[PDB]
Amino acid sequence: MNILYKTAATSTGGRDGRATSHDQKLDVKLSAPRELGGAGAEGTNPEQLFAAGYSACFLSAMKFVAGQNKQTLPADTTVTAEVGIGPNEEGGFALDVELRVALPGLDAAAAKTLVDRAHHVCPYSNATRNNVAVRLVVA
Amino acid sequence: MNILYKTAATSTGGRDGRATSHDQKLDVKLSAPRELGGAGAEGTNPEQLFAAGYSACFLSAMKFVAGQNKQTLPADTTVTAEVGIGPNEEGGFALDVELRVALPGLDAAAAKTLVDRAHHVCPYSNATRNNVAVRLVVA
Repeated sequence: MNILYKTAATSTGGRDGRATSHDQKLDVKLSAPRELGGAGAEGTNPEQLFAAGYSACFLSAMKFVAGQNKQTLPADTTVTAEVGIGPNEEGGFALDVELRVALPGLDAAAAKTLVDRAHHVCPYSNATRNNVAVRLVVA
Repeated sequence: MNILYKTAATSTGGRDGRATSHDQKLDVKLSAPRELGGAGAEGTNPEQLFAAGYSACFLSAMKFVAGQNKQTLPADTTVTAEVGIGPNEEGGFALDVELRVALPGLDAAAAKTLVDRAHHVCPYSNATRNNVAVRLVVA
């Protein structure tokens, strides 16, 4: 294919994990705290990292979507991904993430449908709703 | 559900994007490839963010797996997530991500099956491969 934009990232096994956009765009380390059986550090939690990233990504995704939908979204809009981890009857762990969408000037009744469609057309969103346990909660 | 541990990460659509793990675990501003259709900022690309976070998360997962499989994995290991984006035949944006699994003391031939089965039993979503075009490249 014709790759317009490409970037390589390198992620090392630091204390629990390390992540660096190798072209010097990103450089940090993450680690699940020893609360439920983690590693032992105060870095960033894994699913928390995906949540934060994805949520932030959702704004950029909608930044584009609005551009093709001929609509304009406020800059003051925010999305808060609240993630929880608990055991499942399968005997393993299970992720439950409530994606809390705050779009200013927007009604909840309308937000239900706007978030739904936005979370339907954008990548990740499909996989994270129909496949994964993300509870879409509109502000 | 019966959550054991729950965290929260908020993300505004600031300039191009913003992401802040509300527990003060993370606080940065990011940016989609404005080169193609973003908003304009000098931050981290969503594609890379997920890729790197996933790579690091995979190392954390493998760490825990080793912990329940009573085995130990070399701390010298690294995973390089190389993400690219280009216009697909469909007329949209397609992500091609070469996920490079560099595990020391391990062959390519063996790594092939190990990474295969590993990504099988614990990916992140079925759509993380079936929806997202990933090249599993073992190092």
